[PDB]
Amino acid sequence: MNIVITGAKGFVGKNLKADLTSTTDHHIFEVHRQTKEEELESALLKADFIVHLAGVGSYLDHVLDILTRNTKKPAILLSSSISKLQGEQLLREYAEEYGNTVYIYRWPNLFGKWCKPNYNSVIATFCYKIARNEEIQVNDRNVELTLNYVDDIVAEIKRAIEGTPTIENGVPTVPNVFKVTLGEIVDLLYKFKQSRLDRTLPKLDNLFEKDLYSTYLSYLPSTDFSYPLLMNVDDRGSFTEFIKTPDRGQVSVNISKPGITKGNHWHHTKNEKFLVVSGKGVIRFRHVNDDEIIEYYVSGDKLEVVDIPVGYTHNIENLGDTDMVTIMWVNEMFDPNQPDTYFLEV
Amino acid sequence: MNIVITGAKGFVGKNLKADLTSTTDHHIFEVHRQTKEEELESALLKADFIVHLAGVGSYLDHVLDILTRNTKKPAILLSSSIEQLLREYAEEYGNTVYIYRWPNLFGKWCKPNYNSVIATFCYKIARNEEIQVNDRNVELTLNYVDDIVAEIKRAIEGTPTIENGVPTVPNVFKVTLGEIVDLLYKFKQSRLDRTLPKLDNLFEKDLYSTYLSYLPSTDFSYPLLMNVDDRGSFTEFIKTPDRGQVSVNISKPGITKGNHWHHTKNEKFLVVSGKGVIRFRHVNDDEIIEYYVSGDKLEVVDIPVGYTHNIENLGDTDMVTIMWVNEMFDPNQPDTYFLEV
Ligand SMILES: C=C(C)c1ccccc(=O)c1O
Ligand SMILES: C=C(C)c1ccccc(=O)c1O
Ligand SMILES: [Zn+2]
Ligand SMILES: [Zn+2]
Repeated sequence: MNIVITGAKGFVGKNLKADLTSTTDHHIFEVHRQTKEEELESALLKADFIVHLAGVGSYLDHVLDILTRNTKKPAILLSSSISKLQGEQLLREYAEEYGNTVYIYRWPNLFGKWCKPNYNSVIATFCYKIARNEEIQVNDRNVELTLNYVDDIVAEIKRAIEGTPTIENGVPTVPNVFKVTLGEIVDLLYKFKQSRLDRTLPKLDNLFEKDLYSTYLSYLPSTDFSYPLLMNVDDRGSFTEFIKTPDRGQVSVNISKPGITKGNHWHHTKNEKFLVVSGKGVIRFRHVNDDEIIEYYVSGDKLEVVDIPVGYTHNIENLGDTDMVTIMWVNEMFDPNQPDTYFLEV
Repeated sequence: MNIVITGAKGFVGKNLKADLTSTTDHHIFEVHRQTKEEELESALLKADFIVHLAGVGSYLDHVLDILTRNTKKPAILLSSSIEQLLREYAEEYGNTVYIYRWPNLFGKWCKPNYNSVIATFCYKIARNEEIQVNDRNVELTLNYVDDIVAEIKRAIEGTPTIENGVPTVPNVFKVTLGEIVDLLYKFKQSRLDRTLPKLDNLFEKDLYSTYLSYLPSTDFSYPLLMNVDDRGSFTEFIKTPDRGQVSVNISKPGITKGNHWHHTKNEKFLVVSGKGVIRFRHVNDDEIIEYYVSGDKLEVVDIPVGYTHNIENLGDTDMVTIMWVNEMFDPNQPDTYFLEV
């Protein structure tokens, strides 16, 4: 199928173009302000489907006029919004005079990667500014925004292309509409930034937050994709926290130099998992009231997880000639009021 | 203080004993069935606080009778469940008596195939043994041993938890057998699917730690699946529906991996052993951005959407990278496109 995308260099166009050329065999005719009038016409008259992303307005009228001479009666997709609605009745009359299926959508504000900041998306501007430690302006935190993520826009458009749009009360409607306050948005973005300092992760079964997180990351300066962890270092090795959550535990990285033993503690309720990913050694266990010592000989050649059960004192020792690197998951963030850690030599 | 724990070899006793000797300077007098009558009496008459764990009955009456001759009028703590007489004792001899009404209890060090159905389920389930559930809808009322211990320590210091004028251990749980069993089978099945329990659910958190204490000594570890080839390996470690997934990538010397991008999926790389480079290119651009990283200096590299990226080992040894991804792999939305940086 020959698919024309007008406004193809825009936020949505670029997203759609990349997707269609990645996931279909359709011939994409990009139209934009560098297109010559000849190639606009040529493309329109060959078209099977027209995805119109530029405004309603004189440009569209011109595109529509050319399409009256396209003998295949290609379907046309556009959005009438800008919160005002323009041109709708005229476009229904066009569809009915010339036959073309015309899908009029009423897209709300949009967000996602590749949207130009300091232009006409407030979320692009907040992401851009916040990632660059630039001051933002929030007149009122309680303003509600109605939003669609670009992936859903793209997917709804693809569904229309293959003849199965999403209809609601007799109107094409992209799903996964989000209704959120500015204050909730801004708070999430500042949270994403602060997480490089506190190691926390977003809540990724919240669809809006998930979408916004990926969006925010696309605005990072090229020089800013990495960030330092805090390596607590001494002549025994190091210990470095990587990620913390309130509900799925915390992962850290322990490193022990040759000949080094660490640990010799137990808890009542706190528990861990060790996974040795480089080097070799031994994890030892003893029941607080017993003398039986249980040893697990482990190494990065064979990845196995060792649960650290409660009520056992345990230590970990490097038995090789290189650094021994262990990933260490713990069931809960450290709480100064309930450290739940007791020193006892295995 | 001199603190007597009757029934000290029991489930609660052993828990309490280990805690008190770990977090206080108090002199603990364990009494139990190996205590001689002389040592019972001696200990009781010296006592400042009596934590009675053997429950009500002729044994307790005998303990109470001895304590009428303890000049210091020590406080006494017990649980009446399985009363008026004990209120009358307190009022005749002066001693502060805390009557609790503990429901069923669970936690580590409880003897299985005995008096605790949760101990039995943990024990059995960890050993791949058949369990009996007559009715899944039976509701159990429960306290975790840590809360029992803590409430007792609070009473020792003179500040118990009172409700409707009765000592009550908090964090009472009300749960069906079916919910308990389903969580335990889940904990086991997680060794196969890499998932983690929901640890801001207090009961599930407590139960998870409890379950782990029942693992056979030979069963503390479990294999991960190392997808291995001549380039290295890739091994999933942990998966969650809400905080992403962590895996371990290993590349041999000279090896490049990746050269893909996503729309919405994203990752974090953390090189913990060896050294190399993580590369990035915007899908519509030619600018290649490179991050030179190694295990000598732990830094996280976010993998942002809309950039194709690869990772290459530039050293002598295996290059070990921990890789967090924002979502479990979904066959209907793999959201991964091959593109050479
Ligand atoms: C709980 C931590 C941070 C830790 C760290 C290093 C080595 C052995 C341990 O058992 C351990 O618990
Ligand atoms: C998403 C995974 C599993 C992965 C694994 C190895 C190397 C490089 C990658 O970019 C990567 O995405
Ligand atoms: Zn530990
Ligand atoms: Zn990747």
